[PDB]
Amino acid sequence: GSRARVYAEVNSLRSREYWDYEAHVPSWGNQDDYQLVRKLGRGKYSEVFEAINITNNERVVVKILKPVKKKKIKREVKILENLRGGTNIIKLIDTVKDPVSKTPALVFEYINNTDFKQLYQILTDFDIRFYMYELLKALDYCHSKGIMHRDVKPHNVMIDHQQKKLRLIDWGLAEFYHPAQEYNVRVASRYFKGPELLVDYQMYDYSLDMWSLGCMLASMIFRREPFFHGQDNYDQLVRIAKVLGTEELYGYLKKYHIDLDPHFNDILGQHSRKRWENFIHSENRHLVSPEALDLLDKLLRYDHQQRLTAKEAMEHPYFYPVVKEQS
Ligand SMILES: O=C(O)c1cccc(Nc2nc(-c3ccccn3)cs2)c1
Repeated sequence: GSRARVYAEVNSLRSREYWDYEAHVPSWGNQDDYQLVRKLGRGKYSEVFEAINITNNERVVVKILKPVKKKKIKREVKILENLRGGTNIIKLIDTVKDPVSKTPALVFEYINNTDFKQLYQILTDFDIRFYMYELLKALDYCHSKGIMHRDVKPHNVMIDHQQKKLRLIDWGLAEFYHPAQEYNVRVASRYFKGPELLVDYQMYDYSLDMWSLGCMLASMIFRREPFFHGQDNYDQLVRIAKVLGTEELYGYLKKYHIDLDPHFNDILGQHSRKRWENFIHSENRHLVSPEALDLLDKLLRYDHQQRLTAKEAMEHPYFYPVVKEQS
């Protein structure tokens, strides 16, 4: 099998009510206190709006949930409650319903969103270190709380570049980690899916989020966004193997006794592992250092067990300038 190296038993060590989200009974407040101002986004099971709480003039985000998804609603709510006060996790202010339809909605703190496509082309070296450190705080926190985000990607990493604030949003795909549990591999954005997902390995853990974080780090320091740009899930793995190497992929599969879908045999080809320095050029050289490449190499590994944990990543020398500045 496989287990997480950290936080493996933390849900089993807590009360059942902590993780048994199907049994959770939210307290649903009144959505009539909120005035919707503008639509911010739409997903397949939700839409997000800027809103004002008319009772106190607070600006918030309201996420209106398509109500058919009862179990998934309880999951997201219970996870957000468990994460209350976590560093750099979006703050759930309240759980409300339209008092007539009973359609549920989540109310979050407002954050200014600096558009990531534009931001990621103008970050400094220190900015990347700073924001990656802030994102790692959120991931170490949720992992320590027994929760995998499973959808880490630029859209879900809200950065207010004016106030130097970061929030990890959209916990709708998040799940509780339980050792030996088999999880659905249909999670994360294509470009941020770990190799484990792409090879249909269900016994994954928090380390999935560390792959996604590694993909974000690579895109920031190299300026290629997304870094691994597959055309479909099959091609996604080919794009990874063209960097990490094919023999290296096969060694990972062997270690975990992973069966490979035979459609891959026609498309993977044969590829040597590439040096990370191959991605440096005049446009990104100022963002790349030996310590950035060492960190990245320890995140973007096939072997999920061998990837750095969020805490190990935070402790890496790449972040020393950040820690020193916040002291
Ligand atoms: O699902 C969630 O947890 C969640 C929580 C908060 C925000 C969002 N989603 C979005 N927020 C924006 C945004 C916010 C402020 C200014 C401009 N855009 C665009 S999409 C989703």
